[PDB]
This record gives sequence, C-alpha cells and structure tokens, in this order.
Amino acid sequence: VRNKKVGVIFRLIQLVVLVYVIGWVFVYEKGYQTSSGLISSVSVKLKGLAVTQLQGLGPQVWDVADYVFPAHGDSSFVVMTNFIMTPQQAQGHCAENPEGGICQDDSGCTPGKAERKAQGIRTGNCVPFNGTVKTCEIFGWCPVEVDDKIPSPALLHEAENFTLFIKNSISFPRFKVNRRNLVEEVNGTYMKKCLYHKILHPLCPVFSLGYVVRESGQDFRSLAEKGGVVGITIDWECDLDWHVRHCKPIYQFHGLYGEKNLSPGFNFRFARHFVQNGTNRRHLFKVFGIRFDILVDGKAGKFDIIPTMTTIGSGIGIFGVATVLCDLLLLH
Amino acid sequence: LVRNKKVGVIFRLIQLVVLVYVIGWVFVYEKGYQTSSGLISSVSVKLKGLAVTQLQGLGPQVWDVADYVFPAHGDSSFVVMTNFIMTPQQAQGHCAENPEGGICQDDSGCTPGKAERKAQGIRTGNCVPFNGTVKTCEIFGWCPVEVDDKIPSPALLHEAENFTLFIKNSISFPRFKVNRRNLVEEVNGTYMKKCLYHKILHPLCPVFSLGYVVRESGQDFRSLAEKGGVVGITIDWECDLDWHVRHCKPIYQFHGLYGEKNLSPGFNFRFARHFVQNGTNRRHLFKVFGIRFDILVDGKAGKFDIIPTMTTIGSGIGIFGVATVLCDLLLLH
Amino acid sequence: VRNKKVGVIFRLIQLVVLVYVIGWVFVYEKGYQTSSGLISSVSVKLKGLAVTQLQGLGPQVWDVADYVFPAHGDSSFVVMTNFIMTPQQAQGHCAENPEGGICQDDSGCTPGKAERKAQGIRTGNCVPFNGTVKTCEIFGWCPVEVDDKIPSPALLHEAENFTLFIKNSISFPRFKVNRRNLVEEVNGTYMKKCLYHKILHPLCPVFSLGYVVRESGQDFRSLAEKGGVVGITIDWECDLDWHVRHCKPIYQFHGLYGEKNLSPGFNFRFARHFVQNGTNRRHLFKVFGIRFDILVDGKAGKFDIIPTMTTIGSGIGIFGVATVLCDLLLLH
Ligand SMILES: Nc1ncnc2c1ncn2[C@@H]1O[C@H](COP(=O)(O)OP(=O)(O)OP(=O)(O)O)[C@@H](O)[C@H]1O
Ligand SMILES: Nc1ncnc2c1ncn2[C@@H]1O[C@H](COP(=O)(O)OP(=O)(O)OP(=O)(O)O)[C@@H](O)[C@H]1O
Ligand SMILES: Nc1ncnc2c1ncn2[C@@H]1O[C@H](COP(=O)(O)OP(=O)(O)OP(=O)(O)O)[C@@H](O)[C@H]1O
Ligand SMILES: Nc1cc(C(F)(F)F)cc(C(F)(F)F)c1
Ligand SMILES: [Ca+2]
Ligand SMILES: [Mg+2]
Ligand SMILES: [Mg+2]
Ligand SMILES: [Mg+2]
Repeated sequence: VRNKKVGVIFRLIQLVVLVYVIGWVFVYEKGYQTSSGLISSVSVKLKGLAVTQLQGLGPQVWDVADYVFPAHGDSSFVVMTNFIMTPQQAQGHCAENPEGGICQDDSGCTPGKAERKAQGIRTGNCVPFNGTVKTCEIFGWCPVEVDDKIPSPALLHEAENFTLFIKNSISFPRFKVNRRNLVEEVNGTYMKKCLYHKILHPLCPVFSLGYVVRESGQDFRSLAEKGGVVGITIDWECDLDWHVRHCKPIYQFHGLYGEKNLSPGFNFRFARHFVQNGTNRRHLFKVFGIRFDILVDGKAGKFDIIPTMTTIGSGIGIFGVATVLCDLLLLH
Repeated sequence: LVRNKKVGVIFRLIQLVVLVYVIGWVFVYEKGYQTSSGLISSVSVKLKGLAVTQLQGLGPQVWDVADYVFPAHGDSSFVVMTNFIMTPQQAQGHCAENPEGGICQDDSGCTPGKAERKAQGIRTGNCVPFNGTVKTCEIFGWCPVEVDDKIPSPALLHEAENFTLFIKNSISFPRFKVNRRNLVEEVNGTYMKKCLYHKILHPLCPVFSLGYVVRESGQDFRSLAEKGGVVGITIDWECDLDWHVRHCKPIYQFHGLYGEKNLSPGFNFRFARHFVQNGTNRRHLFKVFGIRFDILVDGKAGKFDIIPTMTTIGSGIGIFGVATVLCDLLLLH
Repeated sequence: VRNKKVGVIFRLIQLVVLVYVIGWVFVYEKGYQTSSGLISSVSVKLKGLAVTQLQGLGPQVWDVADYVFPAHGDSSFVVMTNFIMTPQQAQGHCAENPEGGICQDDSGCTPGKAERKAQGIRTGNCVPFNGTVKTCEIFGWCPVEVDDKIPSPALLHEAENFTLFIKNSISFPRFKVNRRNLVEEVNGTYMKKCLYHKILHPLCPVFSLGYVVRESGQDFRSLAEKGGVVGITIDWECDLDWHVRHCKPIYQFHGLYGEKNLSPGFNFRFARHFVQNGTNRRHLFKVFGIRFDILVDGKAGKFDIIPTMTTIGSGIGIFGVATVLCDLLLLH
C-alpha cells in the first residue's frame, strides 16, 4: 500500500470505523454482557359475577369457579360469555337433530351410526321431531342441543368488567434472579383500587377484560356474541447491570381472529354429570367464550469478561479488515 | 505488493464466482433482503363423534364430545378417550385393599398407618380377605377399590379412528401486523361440510381423522388405543409476505412420540366424577387409556426491508474483497 | 507485504490461528454436526393419599383424582396442599362478606352489583352477617366463603410423600429419533423402589414433591401453607454421533417465587355441582396448592458433510484474514 502522504483520507475512515465499533457493536448491541432466558409461570384470577335469567331455569349465578373452565389458573383460560343450555339429558331413544337428516318414512333411515357428525346410533325408525319435520330415532341423550338460536344479547355481557389478575413469576437461572410482575412500585393499597392502562397504569396487574379486548383490536360485544382469541404477551427485556428495581414487564395485547364467514368465534361443549331420582343425568352447555392466551418471554443481560473480550477482538479484527478494504478501494 | 502482470482470468473468474455466490445463496436463497419475525398462535380443537359402549352391569354408555374430551374447552395438549376401566359407587368406608399393595394372612401382619410407596389408604391394622383366595389389609378409603389387572383387549371406544377433529389455528405476525388462520381462502364452507385431510389429496383440509393421524404418526391405532400413545401435530407457517397473502398456507406434520412398550406402555390416567346419591357423597372412578394429541405451531414471516438489503450488500462487498485478496495470495504463494 | 526473514514471529501466530480453527471452532462448537430440535410430551402421575379430618364434615379421603386438578395429565399441574371448604351452597338471598362492606341500615346499601370484587347482586337491604357486624343482602351462594381463617397446619401436608412419576417422550424429526426419560438403565425393578437424587439416583423417574420443593430452594411447609410455584426443566442435550444409550435427560428444579408481603402463594377456587333433595347445590373449595410446570427443551447433533465443509471454508478464510492482520500489525 502506497503511503506517499495520503493524509486524512483514510485516517478519518479509521476513526469512523472505530466509532462504529465502539458504539454499535459494544454499547448499542450490548456486546459486553452475556444474555439468558427465563423460566416463567402464569396464574390467572377472574373476580366477577353474572346473574343470567334463563327461561325455564330462572336465575343462574356465575361466579369465579363458574365462568372459568380450567378453574385452576393457567395460561390458556377461557371466560364464559354466552351459553346454550340443554338440561336433564338422560340416555334414551329420541328424535335426532334436523341438521343430521330428515326422513319422512322409517324405511329412509338405516340402522347404524352416521359417519359424519355422529349424533347417536340410529334405531332405524323416523320419529317426528315436531309437527313440521321428522327425524330418525337414535339412542343417546334424549334432549338434543338445538344451537340454531344463539342469544343475540350476550348473557354474560358483564364479562367486560370481570377483573383479571395475572401473577407472572419469572426466574433467570444463569444469574439466579427471581422476579414477579408485582414490581416494588405496585403495593397493596394500589392493588386495592387500580386498572391497567397503556400510559396511565403500565404496571397494574389487574387487567380489565373489556379493556384487554379493546386493546386487542376487537369489539367486546360482537366477540362475546360468538367468541374470540386474545393473546397477552409479557416481555421482560431488562439489563441486570443496573438495580433490580429498573426491571419492569411490558404487556402487549393482540387479537387472533379471521374471516367471520367460515366458523366465526370460539365455542365448546361441556357437561355436568349428576344423579337425580336414581337416574344419571347431565346438563349440556355449549359455551361461546373468549380464549385468553398468556405468552411470557424475556431476556436478561449481565456483564461478563469473556463476551467483552470476544467483542473487542472481533472489533479490532473488523477495523483492520475495513482499513485494508478502504485502502484497496482508494488505490483501486 | 500484489503482482499484477498479465495474470489473466485466473482471478477474474474467481471474482465472478464470488460475486455470483454473493448475489445468489447469500442474497436470494437466504432471503437477505427480507426481515423476519415469529407469530402468536392459538389452537382450538373440536372433536366430533360418539361412542356406544356396552358395559356389563352398567348397560349402554354414550360418550359424546363432552365425554371423551377431558379438557372440554380445547387446548394444544388434549386427550381423547380410547379405553376405560370403570369403578362406580365409591364411598368412604373401611374396605380390603388391592392385593398388589400387600397380602397379610393374619391381622398381626399389617401395621396401622399409611404405606410409603403407592399409598391406597390409612391402614386400620386388620387384614380383611379381599376374596376367598388372598387376604389384604383393611384400609379406610374408597370401598370399591379399582382393580386394573384386567385391561379390556377389545377397545371400548374403538370407534375413535372415525371421530373427526377440527383444528382452528390463529397466527399473527405483530412485526408486520398480519393475522392468518388455517382456514385458508381456498377452504370454503361446502368444502368443510364433507372433507378429510390427506397428504397429497387435501393438504389444506382442517378436518383430520384421528385414525389417519395415528397412521401418519407411524403407529397402529388398535394397539395404541388398547394402552395409550402420544401424537404430535406440528403446524408450520413458513411464508413470504412479499407475495400475495393467499399463497401463505400452513403445513401439518404428524409425529408419534413413543418408547419401549416393555416399561410403562401407553398413556393412562385416573379421574373421578363426584356426586351425591341418597344423601351420601359417592364417586365414579375411571382409569382411562387415551391418546394425547399435542398441537405445536411454529412459523416465521418475511417482508422486504431496506436495512437488511443494505447490510447484506455491505457484507457481500466485504467478503468479495477478502476472497479476492485470499485467492490472489494463494496464486502468488 | 514484506517477506524477508521475518522469522517465526508470524509463523507462531499462524499456528495458533490454525489450532483455534481446528479446535474451538470445529471440535468444541461441533462445527461438523448439524443440530435439530425436539417435539416433547410430558405425562405426570401422582401417587399418594392424605385423610384430612375437617370439623363438621368427617374424614375426607383425597386420592390421585382429588388433589390433581388436571386429572387428564398435563405439564402444568397443581397439587392440592390446603383447602378451605364451604359445603351445601344454594342460590338465595344472604348476607355478604364483611370485607365487601358494612352497612348498619338498609338505606346505606344500594341495589345493583359491586364494581370491584362483586359477590352478588345487592338487593338493597342490610341483613346482619352475625351479631356484631351487619352486611348488605345479596342474591347468590348463601354460604358465603369466609377465608379469613387459613389453617396454619397444612391439611394435605403429606403432599411431600406424593410420589410424582414423570414420563417425557421427545422426538427429533430431522433425524427421526425417538427417546423417553425411561432410559435403558432404568428398569422395572428400579422403578419399583427409587427416589430421584442429584448424585445418587439421577435417572429415577419418581420425583418426591417434598424433595423437589427442597431442591427448588423453598421450605415445603411454608410453601404449602399458602402455595408456590416449582418448575422442572428437563434438558436433552445429546450427541447422536455416539450410541443412543449415552443420551440421558438432565432434570433441574427452580423455585418461582416473589415477595410474600403482597399476594403470597398460589391460590384458586373451584366447585363440585350436584343435585341433592331435588335442589341444585355445590361444594366450594378455595385451594392453596403448589404449581408444577414442566418445561422441556433439547438439541440433537448429527454428523453432516455440508456444515463440515462450511466450517472448513470459514476457518480457512479467517486464518487468511488473521495472517494478513498480524502481518500488517507487525510491519505497521
Ligand atoms: N370436528 C369437526 N369435524 C367436522 N366438521 C366440524 C368439526 N368441527 C366443526 N366442524 C364444522 O365446521 C363448522 C364450524 O365449526 P365451529 O367450531 O364454529 O362449530 P359450530 O358452527 O358451532 O357448529 P357445531 O355446533 O356443529 O359444532 C361446524 O358447523 C361444522 O360444519
Ligand atoms: N407416582 C408414582 N410413584 C410410584 N410408582 C409409580 C408412579 N407412577 C407410576 N408408577 C409405577 O410405574 C409403573 C408403570 O405405571 P403405569 O402408569 O405405566 O402403569 P399402571 O398399571 O397404570 O400403574 P398403576 O396401576 O400403579 O397406576 C408401575 O409400577 C407403577 O406403580
Ligand atoms: N382479579 C382480581 N381483581 C381484583 N383484585 C384481585 C384480583 N385477584 C386478586 N386480587 C386481589 O389481590 C390480593 C391478593 O390476591 P390473591 O390471588 O393472593 O388472593 P387472596 O388474597 O386469596 O384473595 P381472594 O380470596 O379475594 O381471592 C387481594 O387484595 C385480592 O383481592
Ligand atoms: N401441557 C400444557 C398445558 C397447558 C395448560 F393448560 F396446563 F396450561 C398449556 C399448554 C400449552 F399449550 F400452552 F403449551 C401445554
Ligand atoms: Ca348428584
Ligand atoms: Mg349445530
Ligand atoms: Mg395397578
Ligand atoms: Mg378474601
């Protein structure tokens, strides 16, 4: 390389490369710290109550143990928003649902079980389901669940006021640091009366379900009418070089949905088996509820000698490479 | 200094090859001009089917969607009932324990307390004969102790290979703010009315046959349902957002998570349905051997961006210079 | 650059760079092995029994299907350690909990529902909860749960003898290799009588809950009194270049806890609905239990030729770069 008093033409390039190395690779990219993931655990608590007046059954009270189907508290929990109830289900021959099939004569139906959407073992006769249409007689739960009529006004429409408390405990084992979403800032008197907000209360662990649904980008009424999916993501990007107080979680609410023309909403059927008058019966509930999925992911970085030395060596190497490259480009 | 005296194309061809490699595998193949991110996915599983099991002494039992589905709400890890051992009318009262726990001919042999390993009840101290042949120790617990020695070889819920499964997978890339569902624009309502998933015939069908899934996982459905098994369905969403969003389609892959059948074969678990009958708190115990289906979704997106393109061009120029210098030094020794 | 009897000054640097390439880059970092992840499935089985004598209810036997709420078997499961029981809950008008509010006269309470911690629809009257304090009349579960007195002696304190058998089946699909925690070493007679230990029995699949809690860094009594979270991480770092017998899992126990002054432990509520004497009743249970979450992650490495050639090429390149750099640094 010719050095006939080139001047600052390459001396400035050297300084620029050095500044870039010491700023972006070392400080910006946090190259002087080792990073590790966390082990996380989420507990959910839904405080609320819903009094639903249902024709033929009277008032029904839904408490924390009622709308919460897991009833133990985990990441993927579902809060009841609407339900279709078919009680007093006993095992006996009965007329099947009109959606399964319509046979005016008993010769039309065949003894056996349907391959698609099996509702029961067909006896072989067609018993009129009502005065208009006739269905085939099958053995199974006698009161069939007719989901054709879905309640337009949400029965558990108060779910937008059911307070959701999320206790997220994370632990970095590489540095042996255990933290919880209940930061030192948050305390008892705060949790006595507080609601989470993006800017007002960014650390409140009490998330209003309505507020969460609104932040996810969905209307609470239309979603509760049929069902939906909301994902709460808890990030724990922190720097352990500072005090532990400066580490705070970040909550982000996403809405997982799709086209409302094909299978709109989230619905599932469950049963409550019991024994009444010496007979084994059950109450079938087809519930459309919102599925809240909690995903916690974070990373902690602490100062370490080996990564710092490795980054310094790589920076010196790339500085030399860039100097040689710029010299060759200037000299062509 | 590098000697340059009519070297020829010996190094020019090397430079051209390096430039092609930079503009190719580095840029086009590895998608160096696109930024990538993961998705937030949620799975909803719905089982459609019904099983009529004729049990001696209990009559016909109808297992519907709310019966074989134990979570009953829909989770990535869900178990479908395939066989069960039923013990009804369990009430709290002193009774003879299981012969597997312990055999004592005389009451002095048993000691009052609780067994340290595989505890079945608080030992009363007396040995009440479980039957005419063997004598077990009296313990205070559920009087009809469950005897799982005889597992039904013909699967009670053997019709599980025809039960349909609908999986609704909702993914969302927040970096690009794009939401997608496994129900692609191609899959329509009339299609979903009558459809079964297949590898080549129906690669986008969201309706899976449990028997077909078990066959694709690499296991026989009968032997699995007899004792239990684990099937993992992986949903991939590798897509490129540079094209139209319609071209983004999920990929379903089935795996069988099994082990040596000589030590603890299958998946079994005991659950109890409690109730009140005749003013007494009783329960029905079920030891169910079922298939555990674990739904795992993993995917990544890609969208054009300026900064990745610039840094890839920079790295390409940097390595093109280094490779040229290295080839020149190797040629000149 | 200048090459005139430079000596071994740069030859030693070249040799060191070559050793670094053929060593840490190739041997240590497994540059000749491609890596693949696994699909995992955890199955838990609890064995044990604990009779909890409760005043007014008699002996209560708790079996595997009782304290294990995820009876279907799940990685994230809760084991009942203490419970507050309120039996025979029927829907009707009753006095609310004194924690909600105290109104001496009926005019003090207002008809409707509470916004925070709703216990029931207020009827507008104040019926005395007892002889001392007076609360507002609400419609709901008549036996309101009074969780003020938490039993200091843990009812299910025998949870430290509840043997936990974990079956973790993993599969690497890229290499199509299936593995299970029941390794070839662990035989039937071994599983007949063994307890897991860090050094003594590092392969026994029977984990004692008390031992796990002790290894997590928490006392079992104080934790079971109010609840806790213990996470079991099962790693499967293996090298498929050797025989599959050498691949053994690694179990680690972490304790995910926080400040005990604000929301201590893990607690939830559930109910058992039934029909007695023609009336729909339930038994409410507020359970303080330990939450066990099983997280499984691993990596399998198999010899491949493409990563080997890539690492060889990168090593030759960085060796040439380091040679040029050291020569330029020596010649200034
Ligand atoms: N497991 C399944 N097997 C086959 N088809 C299914 C299954 N689950 C859903 N479907 C079909 O997809 C439609 C929409 O699915 P979705 O989960 O929204 O149920 P739905 O509309 O409430 O109907 P249903 O009450 O019959 O479950 C169903 O009406 C049915 O035609
Ligand atoms: N938590 C546990 N503590 C001790 N032994 C256990 C535990 N879980 C399973 N085992 C033992 O593992 C072996 C196989 O259990 P597996 O569940 O595969 O079969 P099983 O016949 O259903 O067992 P069991 O009748 O004891 O429930 C048996 O010896 C069983 O006692
Ligand atoms: N979803 C929620 N909405 C409002 N406050 C809540 C919620 N979950 C918990 N809290 C409050 O957090 C504090 C401690 O919560 P924790 O989960 O330990 O319940 P707790 O102390 O057993 O009380 P409770 O029996 O009322 O649930 C209490 O003040 C409690 O009322
Ligand atoms: N085994 C298990 C359990 C849950 C839970 F229901 F127990 F929380 C969730 C999951 C998830 F799908 F999230 F991975 C897995
Ligand atoms: Ca009952
Ligand atoms: Mg329908
Ligand atoms: Mg047994
Ligand atoms: Mg309270």
